[PDB]
Amino acid sequence: DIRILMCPPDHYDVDYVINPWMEGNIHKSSQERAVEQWKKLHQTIKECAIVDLVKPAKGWPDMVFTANAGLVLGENVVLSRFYHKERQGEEPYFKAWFEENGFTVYELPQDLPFEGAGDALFDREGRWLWAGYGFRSELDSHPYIAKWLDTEVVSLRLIDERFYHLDTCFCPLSGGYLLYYPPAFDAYSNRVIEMRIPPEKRIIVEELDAVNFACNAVNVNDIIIMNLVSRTLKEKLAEAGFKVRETPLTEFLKAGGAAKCLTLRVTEPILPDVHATVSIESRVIRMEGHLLDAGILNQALDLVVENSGSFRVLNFNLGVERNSTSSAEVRVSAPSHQIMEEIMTELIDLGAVPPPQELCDINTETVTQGGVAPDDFYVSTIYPTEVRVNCEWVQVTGQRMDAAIVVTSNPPSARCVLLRDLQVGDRVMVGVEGIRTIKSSERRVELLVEQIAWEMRQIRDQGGKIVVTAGPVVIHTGGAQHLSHLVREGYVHALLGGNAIAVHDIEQATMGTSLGHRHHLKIINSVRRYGGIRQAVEAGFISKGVMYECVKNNIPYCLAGSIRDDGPLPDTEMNLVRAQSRYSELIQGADMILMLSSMLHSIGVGNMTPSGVKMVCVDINPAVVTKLVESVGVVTDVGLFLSLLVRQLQQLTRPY
Amino acid sequence: DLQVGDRVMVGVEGIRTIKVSSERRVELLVEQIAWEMRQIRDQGGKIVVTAGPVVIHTGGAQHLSHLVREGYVHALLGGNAIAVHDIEQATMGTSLGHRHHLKIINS
Repeated sequence: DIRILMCPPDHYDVDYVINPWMEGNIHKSSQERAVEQWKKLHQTIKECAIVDLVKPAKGWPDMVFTANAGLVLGENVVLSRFYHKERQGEEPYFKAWFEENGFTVYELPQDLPFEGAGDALFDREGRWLWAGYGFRSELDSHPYIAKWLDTEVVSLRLIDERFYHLDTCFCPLSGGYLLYYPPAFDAYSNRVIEMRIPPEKRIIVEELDAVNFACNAVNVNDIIIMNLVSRTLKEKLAEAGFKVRETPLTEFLKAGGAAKCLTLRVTEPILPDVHATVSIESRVIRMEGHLLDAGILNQALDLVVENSGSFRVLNFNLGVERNSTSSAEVRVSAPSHQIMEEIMTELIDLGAVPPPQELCDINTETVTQGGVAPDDFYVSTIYPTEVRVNCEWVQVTGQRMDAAIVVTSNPPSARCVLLRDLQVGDRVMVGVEGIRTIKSSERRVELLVEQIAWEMRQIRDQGGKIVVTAGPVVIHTGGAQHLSHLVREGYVHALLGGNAIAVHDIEQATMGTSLGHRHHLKIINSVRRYGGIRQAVEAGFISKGVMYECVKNNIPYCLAGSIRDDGPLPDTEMNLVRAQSRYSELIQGADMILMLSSMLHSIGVGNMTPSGVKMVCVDINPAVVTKLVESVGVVTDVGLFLSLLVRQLQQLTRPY
Repeated sequence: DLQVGDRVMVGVEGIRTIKVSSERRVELLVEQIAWEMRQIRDQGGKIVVTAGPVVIHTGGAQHLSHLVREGYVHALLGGNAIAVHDIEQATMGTSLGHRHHLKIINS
């Protein structure tokens, strides 16, 4: 006994803009064709199951889509709470029928939307219930369902506005089969779908099938009725024990709905073994970041949703004055236990768990494999972080992004450590609990140059670290003299570069011409003969240039090797672990980093730098200027940048 | 177009408003745009196309021609250049040296 509930198009029209299928189809449906198609489908489904009808109401044309009435399981129905107001008025008529037919009707909070069997489809075996969220259904409603229906709820995120309902891209079929369209779900939901359904049991549809609502199909044991099938789709369906019976429903598509949308199965099977649990995790967080202006909450909520989570802003308190920051508490939910981990790590950069009870200390794990952190280890960010050790806050030392946080217990410290450096028995932070943080080329470059020059003079006068990362482009663009001048006047306290910039600087210094390729080897050979850059300067072969000024004024430099190196200068470090160590050494205590046209180097040095340092990244690309107010990017030629910088620094340090 | 004696709204009072990618991502954007176009075409919707000679230079004459043929284009906004280049590609199978242009124009 399979019973299906339907509703005739006695008052069917199109008057909404509820979904992308309706835009442009207002009052553009002929009820004659609609009635003919509804009668055809009603008879076809009557051939396979018992079809109960409900009387429609005038003023509610979208009542024909009975799948949105609610989800029914074993005399229990969760009445729908529609997202838009245009279909909330039909909820009473549906509730009336459900109560009139002996169902234990449950209603969801008025603020918590759920659109029924259109967004909740049971697996045909009855083991669990797929439930979709994202457009019309809320993730925060999925635990309620599980609690009220005593079944498991597996959550799926819809990402395409065309398929805003689960039953438009998802159809559990008998035999444990799943007919679905993967592009309608995010990466995590597809991973879940594959985890639960074996590959032999998945019927993926091509895009052409999906756009004609192939997945919006009703299946009684072996027969499957749908709107329209591909020869390929029909043949693959025939490969399984299912026999396709097609019927036209084009008139209803003008309101975004097919055969499954016009039906609701009231005889749903109940398994006793499953009883009632759902995987969703929920947490409350508070954000005290003063950025109430400037939009901190918007990035928080976009991160939550884009990472397959949901949110509801609970309390918003605005201050009494421009001095009192506005702060708020937010509930964040996630379909997977540790998708919450990703959301929470991304959030940690701005706010911490609420004070009264949600504050835990940090969890750590011991290192069993040499140089391998245990999985789920917390990944450090650029921003300064504090860890809760022995109920006390410990500042993390050597803050770096893409590292592990290693904690020492008897002296309670926490430091950033690379994966390779991890020694056995080290305690690495794990999870997210207990961590907190604290706070078209450019036309008129010369304004940025004025700001940068003043900042450089300020940080130089007080003794502050300035590091310059250089590439051969500095030489190619006529910037040798300007960078050398910067080195003379104490504006360069460390130099990070490679083989190429050194050989080009020395070539322009000796022979005047930089960048036909033979001069490179002549210069490299000479410098190798002297045994290094310092020796070649002290002998008198290198009289001018950036490297000359670095050796003369005793400025430390590090030349990292490259696979492109045509000849290693004796100084060029060809072991890159040593080079990375030396880079971190020379970067330490820096206040500004001038990055001059080494893209490969600039990303690595930034990966080595903490957030507090101001990063000046100059290039014409201009996409390599996209580094992200604590960092400045400039879109010009690096030689021009250096010339303007030296001029402005003169106008600043030359009142003589 | 202002005619003498017209009463023109002034100030701010009383006015209110009821109001290079990889080919992989390009094909997704194209899927979305194509679906929107099919929807607008299947109703009495108007699609207007503004074209430049770049349509011809990149081998797109045939595709735009197909769009016009299959009823997806209800108006064309362009200039002299796109027309002369389209007609040149139709007549001689090439486009853009300058000589062939004028002969076409003269014809």
